[PDB]
Amino acid sequence: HLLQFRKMIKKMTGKEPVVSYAFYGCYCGSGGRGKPKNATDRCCFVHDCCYEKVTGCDPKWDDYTYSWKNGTIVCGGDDPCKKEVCECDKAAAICFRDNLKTYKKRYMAYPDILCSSKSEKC
Amino acid sequence: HLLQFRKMIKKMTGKEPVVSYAFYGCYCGSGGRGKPKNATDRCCFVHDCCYEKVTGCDPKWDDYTYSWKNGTIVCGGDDPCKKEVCECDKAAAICFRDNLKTYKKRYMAYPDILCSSKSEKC
Ligand SMILES: CCCCCCCCO[C@@H]1O[C@H](CO)[C@@H](O)[C@H](O)[C@H]1O
Repeated sequence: HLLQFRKMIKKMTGKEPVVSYAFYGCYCGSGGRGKPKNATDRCCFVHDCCYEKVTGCDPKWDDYTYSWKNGTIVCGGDDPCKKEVCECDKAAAICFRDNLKTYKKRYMAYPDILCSSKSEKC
Repeated sequence: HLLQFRKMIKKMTGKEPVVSYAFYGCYCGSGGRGKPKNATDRCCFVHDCCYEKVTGCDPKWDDYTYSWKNGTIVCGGDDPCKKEVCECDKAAAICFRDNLKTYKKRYMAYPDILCSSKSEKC
């Protein structure tokens, strides 16, 4: 579920996801279009390519099970599809954390019309 | 250019594009995610797949040359890349016109979070 993804981001990043990430760049949030704006926008590009692989379940609205065991997200459960989407979310939050230093405030709330017409390939 | 696409739509459809089409369904406008909402949302889906083929120029911001010769859009010019994008625009406007009867007002201003997680393939 996206609300779980939201907690993973808030925890690792310290920022309120709905404000700082929901509308960043060209690939964060919605779907995505063009070429990733920056390091953080690429984290979203990948997260998008990830959700594209999940077949058996709904990565957006399906609740998965994970644990913050040891300051790290621990994806669990007996369902591999859900565990799959959980690993997608876990990787993105980590990605956001590692690139926090190159986060530009000018890209949050970024206009899509300004995004490339040639989208990058997963 | 998108401003030319805008005139083609207004003419064929009678509707102000910025209001009735710029935010329709899941694919209309810059972007697109999930599965096309309806017949009109699919016109946008295709228009998007069209712009994906244009390689040598900017379908969004490049001005092309066309003419309303005989109540029909007539794409011209010596540039094939530009003529290509013009044909994309011309096809969509026509598409909007042919499906005007199934246009649902509930889809204009449609929220993206509500769009499918599994995008359709061009
Ligand atoms: C599909 C019909 C598009 C006709 C041209 C409309 C021009 C406005 O374009 C719109 O601008 C918005 C805000 O800048 C963006 O969020 C939309 O994605 C974009 O389509």
